[PDB]
Amino acid sequence: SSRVIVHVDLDCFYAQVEMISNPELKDKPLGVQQKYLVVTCNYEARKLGVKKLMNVRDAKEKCPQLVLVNGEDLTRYREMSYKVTELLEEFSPVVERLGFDENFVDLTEMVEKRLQQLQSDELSAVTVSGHVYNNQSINLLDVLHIRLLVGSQIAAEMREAMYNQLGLTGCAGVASNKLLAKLVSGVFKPNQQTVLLPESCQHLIHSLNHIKEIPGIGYKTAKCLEALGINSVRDLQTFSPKILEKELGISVAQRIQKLSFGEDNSPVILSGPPQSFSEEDSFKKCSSEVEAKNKIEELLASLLNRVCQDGRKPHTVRLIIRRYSSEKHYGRESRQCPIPSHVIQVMTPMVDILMKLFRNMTLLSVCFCNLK
Amino acid sequence: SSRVIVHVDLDCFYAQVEMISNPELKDKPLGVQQKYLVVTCNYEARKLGVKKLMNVRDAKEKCPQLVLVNGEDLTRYREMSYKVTELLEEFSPVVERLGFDENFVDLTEMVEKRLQQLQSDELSAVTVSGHVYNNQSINLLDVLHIRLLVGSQIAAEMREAMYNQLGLTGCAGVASNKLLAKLVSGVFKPNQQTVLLPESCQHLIHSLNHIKEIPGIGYKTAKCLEALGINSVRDLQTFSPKILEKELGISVAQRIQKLSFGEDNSPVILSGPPQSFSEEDSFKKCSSEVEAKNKIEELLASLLNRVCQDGRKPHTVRLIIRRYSSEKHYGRESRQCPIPSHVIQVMTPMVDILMKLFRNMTLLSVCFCNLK
DNA sequence: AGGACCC
DNA sequence: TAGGGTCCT
DNA sequence: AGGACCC
DNA sequence: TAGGGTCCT
Ligand SMILES: Nc1ccn([C@H]2C[C@H](O)[C@@H](COP(=O)(O)OP(=O)(O)OP(=O)(O)O)O2)c(=O)n1
Ligand SMILES: Nc1ccn([C@H]2C[C@H](O)[C@@H](COP(=O)(O)OP(=O)(O)OP(=O)(O)O)O2)c(=O)n1
Ligand SMILES: [Mg+2]
Ligand SMILES: [Mg+2]
Ligand SMILES: [Mg+2]
Ligand SMILES: [Mg+2]
Repeated sequence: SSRVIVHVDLDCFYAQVEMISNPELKDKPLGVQQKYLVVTCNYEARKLGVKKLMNVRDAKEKCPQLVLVNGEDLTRYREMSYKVTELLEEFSPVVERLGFDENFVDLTEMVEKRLQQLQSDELSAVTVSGHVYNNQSINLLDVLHIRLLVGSQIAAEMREAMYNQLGLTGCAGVASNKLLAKLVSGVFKPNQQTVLLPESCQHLIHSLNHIKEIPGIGYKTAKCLEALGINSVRDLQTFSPKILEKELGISVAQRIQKLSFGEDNSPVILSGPPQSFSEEDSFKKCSSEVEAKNKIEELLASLLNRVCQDGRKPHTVRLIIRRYSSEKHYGRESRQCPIPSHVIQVMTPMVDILMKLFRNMTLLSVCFCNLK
Repeated sequence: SSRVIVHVDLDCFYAQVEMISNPELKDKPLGVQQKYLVVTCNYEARKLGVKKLMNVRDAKEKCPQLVLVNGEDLTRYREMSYKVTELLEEFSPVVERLGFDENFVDLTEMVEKRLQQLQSDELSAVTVSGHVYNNQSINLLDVLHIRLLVGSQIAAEMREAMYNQLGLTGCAGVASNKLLAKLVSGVFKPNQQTVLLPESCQHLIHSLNHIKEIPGIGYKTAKCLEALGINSVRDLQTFSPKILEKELGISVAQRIQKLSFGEDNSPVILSGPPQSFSEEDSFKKCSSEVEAKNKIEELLASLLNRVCQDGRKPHTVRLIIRRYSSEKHYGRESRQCPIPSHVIQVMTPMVDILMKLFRNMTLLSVCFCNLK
């Protein structure tokens, strides 16, 4: 039944990687730019009002002294992101990734094995490592407190190792499920860790200011919950299970309502190798509709290099697009087809499929999937 | 590279099972009825003009002395169909099912292991078991002939065992890929077997009278191939790879054209346990739209009994429908939702999901999928 | 194919 | 206003 | 969700 | 004109 889960969430991930590559960017406010977006910035920059995902413009008139490096090519972020995951897999094999810089790890077996190693005595010497959310008092006779503390120690070891082995700093959150571990990992933001004891669960959940902040409720469900009067986490908690049930479906409803309480049973799943490999190119206005094929070969050349290296081969290929007038707020199109078996065991053939796949049809991408 | 594949295809499967249950139906022309459809009939009935999938009416004015048993409930056909597959898995583990009464088995490893058991002498005594398609002469110095013959013998053993162990008769086809093995299994129809030597491949493929007859080309691609002038297997063979490529997609095109030649690389896949469990009920006009919920509980009661017995549990549930005016030639609708985790470890809850799933929405069905 | 959600 | 990624319907 | 194909 | 089933987009 009761779990100890850690969420590890690195500091300003892309910026960190670029500050390690070029030390002269440390102590300078640094943004990482992709097109006209400053996708992230180091903490010197955020002191100056730069926020995650500003446009460049907004960001250099909040802070004109900002250095920008291009981060369009994710290769090095991707590589560091797998080094991180593989280090954490060493502590416990079941690591779930979320984007390039978050991992969840179910520490439940590891905590219990450390607890049985202690003799009935040093158990009163168990302390916490890091902060305790809401400054809550620990009760060393509460078996759950104890386990969560041991879980804070495992966390501190994982962060130390990330630092010593890969040069990376990060936050960690320790709690009894993934939702709470992830909410509590951000309470002390820069390169620290927090542990949630069960008595403070409602305080954390109610510290949120809109239901969008609950992992699991996105841009669309939020706009829905509103249209009904449901604005705070408490409105969602107290709202009618029925009317909700019959509006968002039985699945989305009964789940998001659980979450509004801090309750989340989802297991930490082994992410292992990726299920897809894609790259992309943005260029607003530039795809005449054929001129831009030389674009399709570029995407291919990288992708083949990557897909290769893994071992596994993809058995499906896909092509994706969008097109331009006023804000069509969601609108990409794709054509999918198997990859013929003779080609699986090079470029030149891969480029055709992708053109014809372009004919059954701002910006362009290729995706390899269905790996084996 | 070169394979020996067998396709096993049982005689009038449902009728066989009902003639074994009630011996008094043997030697009588027997049809198995589902609603107004005689889905299949034993060979005494087909002498009298009864064909597979006639309406009852048509079928009893071609042969008014026809006995009919109801076959709406597939339980016993399903059970016999897994006994068959599991027997064939005993000869070689990789057995692919197709519907309830066809299996493919890749005999390639088994043939080669029997060949290395023979000393360089009794290899000239290898004979065939069953017919040889097109009455083709065997060449005992042709390693491919030899292997195919040994493959005919394995086939005869599998059919004998099916008979001795389960009481069932069937045809088998032996050839170098699945397409050809399946085409050649029907040449000698009632309870016999045929083997295809490579020199006669084109004769078999050209013996077909319309491209619909090629496994792989269905009701829709056929209507397409027509709209273009492609009517015979030879028209498909000689038609332009390009114009085809750019009309049915690169995938459907390059594959169906291979097939038109007798070429088919698809591997025999291990079907193992099912990926879904459903039942259905037809009743044309009867679903007022709620009255008919008592229908939804009936489907559930069986399904739960089955899903159970396997071991594995389903994590998804689905509900399916159609509705009625003139011939909407395809038109079923479904609502899917996860099954909550507390319910996975009974009826009563399963009935609700399925109603609400009915509200987001002739005939009705429930499907359990996503087993684990 | 496309939707919805995440970083 | 990027460039990726996951699983569900 | 629905399409297409198979028995 | 049944009652099932598989995998792809
Ligand atoms: N919409 C998004 C979200 C994030 N990222 C990228 C840039 C980030 O460096 C990285 C990790 O996302 P985080 O929300 O973790 O942001 P940071 O690690 O950069 O900031 P923090 O220190 O607040 O955790 O993924 C992105 O490209 N697009
Ligand atoms: N459209 C279909 C096709 C078949 N079946 C069922 C009834 C059959 O008994 C069984 C196997 O299908 P076959 O084409 O193999 O038909 P038979 O085994 O009945 O006839 P045969 O002796 O020609 O192989 O599946 C069905 O219900 N609906
Ligand atoms: Mg993060
Ligand atoms: Mg981060
Ligand atoms: Mg058959
Ligand atoms: Mg049959």
